[PDB]
Amino acid sequence: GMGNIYQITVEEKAEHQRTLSFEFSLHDDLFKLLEKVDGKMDMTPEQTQAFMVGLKLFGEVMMQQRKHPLFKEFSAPFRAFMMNLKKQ
Amino acid sequence: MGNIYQITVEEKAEHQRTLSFEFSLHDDLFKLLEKVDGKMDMTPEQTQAFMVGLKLFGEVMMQQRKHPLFKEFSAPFRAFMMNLKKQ
Repeated sequence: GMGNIYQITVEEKAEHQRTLSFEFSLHDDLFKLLEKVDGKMDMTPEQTQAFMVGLKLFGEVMMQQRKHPLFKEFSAPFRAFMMNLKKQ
Repeated sequence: MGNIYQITVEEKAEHQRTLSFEFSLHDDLFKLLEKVDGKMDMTPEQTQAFMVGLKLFGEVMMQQRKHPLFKEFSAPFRAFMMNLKKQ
């Protein structure tokens, strides 16, 4: 769908307390998707949230880099995985 | 006992909703980003989104290894992880 722009920040809790921050666009409304799958995945809310954030982040990059040989061969099993998740 | 991180996602437009949570990885996420930096044919934002997304998703999969949603995806996902290390 429509591109939605997010800022993603990751900070180390311990040791050096290093941080990274980057802007990223997803073609789904992530917060609406999180409400929708909430309690549908047969996992805890923490797991559901991390899994969905992680999947949309790496899945979007593969959509942008479709022709990359890192991803051409994985596009089939990944799509099958996505289709099974959407049946939930 | 692994590295703890806090991830925040903030909508830039709309109601500017935010979410924040913690996760733990065995590997050093920042050292990992440094290694794959500009050595994937991707932009910096893609590399970061890719590595962060992949490690987050992989962590939940390792916690939920026998889960029906993940069981069949494990062989393909392991081959993918292995092939990434060769890149």
